[PDB]
Amino acid sequence: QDLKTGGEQGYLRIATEEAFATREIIDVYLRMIRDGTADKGMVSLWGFYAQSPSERATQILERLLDLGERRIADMDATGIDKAILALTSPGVQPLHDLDEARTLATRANDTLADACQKYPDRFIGMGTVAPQDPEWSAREIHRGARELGFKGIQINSHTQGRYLDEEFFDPIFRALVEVDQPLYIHPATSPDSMIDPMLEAGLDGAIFGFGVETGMHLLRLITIGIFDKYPSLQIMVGHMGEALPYWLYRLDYMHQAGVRSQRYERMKPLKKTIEGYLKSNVLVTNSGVAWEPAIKFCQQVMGEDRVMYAMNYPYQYVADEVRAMDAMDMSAQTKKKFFQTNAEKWFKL
Amino acid sequence: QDLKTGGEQGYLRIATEEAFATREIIDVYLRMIRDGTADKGMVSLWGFYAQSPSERATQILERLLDLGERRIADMDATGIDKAILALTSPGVQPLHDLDEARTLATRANDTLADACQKYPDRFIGMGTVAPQDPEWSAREIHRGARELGFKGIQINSHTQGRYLDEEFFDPIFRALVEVDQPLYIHPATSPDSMIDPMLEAGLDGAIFGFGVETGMHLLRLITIGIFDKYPSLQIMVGHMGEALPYWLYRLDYMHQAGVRSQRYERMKPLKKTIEGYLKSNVLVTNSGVAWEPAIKFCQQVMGEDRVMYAMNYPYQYVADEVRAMDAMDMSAQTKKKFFQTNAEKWFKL
Ligand SMILES: COc1cc(C(=O)O)cc([N+](=O)[O-])c1O
Ligand SMILES: COc1cc(C(=O)O)cc([N+](=O)[O-])c1O
Ligand SMILES: [Cl-]
Ligand SMILES: [Cl-]
Ligand SMILES: [Mn+2]
Ligand SMILES: [Mn+2]
Repeated sequence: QDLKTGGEQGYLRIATEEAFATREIIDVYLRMIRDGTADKGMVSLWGFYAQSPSERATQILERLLDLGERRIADMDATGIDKAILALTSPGVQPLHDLDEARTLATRANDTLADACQKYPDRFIGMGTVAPQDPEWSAREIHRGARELGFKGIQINSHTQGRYLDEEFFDPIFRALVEVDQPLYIHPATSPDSMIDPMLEAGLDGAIFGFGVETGMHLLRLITIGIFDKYPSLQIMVGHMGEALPYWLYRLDYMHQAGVRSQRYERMKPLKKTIEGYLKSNVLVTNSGVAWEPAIKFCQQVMGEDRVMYAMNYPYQYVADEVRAMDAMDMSAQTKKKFFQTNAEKWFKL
Repeated sequence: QDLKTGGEQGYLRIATEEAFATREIIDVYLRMIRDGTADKGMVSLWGFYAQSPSERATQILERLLDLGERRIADMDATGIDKAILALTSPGVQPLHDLDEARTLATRANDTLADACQKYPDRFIGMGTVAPQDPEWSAREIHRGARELGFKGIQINSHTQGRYLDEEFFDPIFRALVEVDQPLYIHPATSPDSMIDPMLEAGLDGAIFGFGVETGMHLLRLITIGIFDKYPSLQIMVGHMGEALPYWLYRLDYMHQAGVRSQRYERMKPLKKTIEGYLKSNVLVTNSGVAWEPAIKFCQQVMGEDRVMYAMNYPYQYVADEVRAMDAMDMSAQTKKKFFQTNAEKWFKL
């Protein structure tokens, strides 16, 4: 009742990492699980959400699938004015049939664009792609920006164990720069090449493995020099920067030693320090981290203009979290950046 | 201006994560690399330090091997009063011949004890074990405490792809509580089950993979309920807690979710929150992170009684890091805890 839409408290609440699904894609996951082509991450994650009779899981599924009045109602009840929506991890990235991946990504994008068109003041879209086909992905990036009204794309970290620093994926970056839109690297379960010890302990998901997977992915992109190749490119990550801001001193110290060593072909001198890239090319949301000390730490390290509010609905739908964020010991100006104007700037809303 | 031993600035400087090597053990690593029994981590780490003609590597190795005049002079030049010493990672943990591992650990421990006897006001020992044989390792824990004057043990994370949460390793914990000593879990390269994507990018070492490996290891001990079984047990980690203090909100939220969902046999209800265990059973050093923002964050999160200074000599021997730590914006009282009195309490000096 005290969480209201309309911005009377001094800012709109724009939630920047909100998830949806389509039934057909989840049915592909089920099919892959049943036929033994699903990787261990898919079995762990979607084997649970798509099959568990638990209320928590079935409510998550229903909320993911809705792009209408239920979602709006859930937003209204937590004072969320606008939601930036993307197809839930891992999207079509694990699909081995490329016609099927492109087809289902196309349709998910059309489905999302339709919903944003119906609720243009509430729903904002990020496109989904199929990095198995970087050239098609580039066309979908352009199509999203030009025809669909999307504000960027979300990539669900690795694609079948392959990372975006590979030259093979270059067309994707080229297109984002052409349309001048950000890439949100959202987590996925680790590939089978890494997941085993986390899986055994129940640590492969959002508790830990998500952060490992996504942190590595962003770090690999930084150290390969993606922001020297593409100085205008902005990469967004959630979960308070997957710990990279906390690791920053160690990252710069060890990166400098690594470059000087000249051991690694893929670790050569960069034009900025890692800290520099965090301040100029990387952007962070607090998805999953409704925790003031970590938010302030990141605002201090990266700059208050570069840290944004996200709810991570429907996985983490908690009124008391929005309340804790509303009540942060932060100036009105800083708080308005965090909830509203940073997102409006960086996503060009 | 000089860095001086003696504590005239108001505290002694006690460095709590300092490494040494023995020639024979480095020689085993090389034999292992030559004959193809070394895992990819050992090839990456020691294949480099033990063979590279580069300055950083040659000096690291010379410094590791010295337990006398050079080490004392390096300490004196940086105003380090005492160093807590442990055999450098991975110690004898990778060795497949159990006789050889027990022999080399024994000899490493005796060598260390001899050095500590020779410089009793400068060197303090932590014992090395062979978790391949937990029952022997329990005996060696008792021996180090009873005969060698050691203050605890260092384990270099996994032992051949296995983690300490497995029931098999229980005698090690039983022994630590019997002698009432802390376990320092120091990093190692990830096992072959996890290392590939980090290895490709040059991120398997201290820049990132060390943090992934060690953070995962401590997290899996927390979630198996090691501190409910052994509530007196203290585990120390370096590198500002391997990001776990930064991740604390996410860990508690997602841990609660995992427990409630029953998805994981090895994630069952615990008596405290993860925050509770950080405040009562986990201890942190700033090894490799001479960076005031991270240090202060950690002090806030865990309590300033639970955060200690470490240099990580000789891997990170930097006079300006010591000066930066001396100059941090903290009360004199906090700074004395950080540099001296926390270590005195937790290692029982
Ligand atoms: C499948 O997508 C997600 C799943 C979960 C989870 O299972 O806890 C978390 C988030 N998240 O961003 O933390 C996700 O978006
Ligand atoms: C083999 O021992 C270590 C190696 C490195 C390194 O390669 O820089 C760093 C640390 N450390 O704990 O940060 C070590 O102790
Ligand atoms: Cl509307
Ligand atoms: Cl002495
Ligand atoms: Mn999410
Ligand atoms: Mn170390």
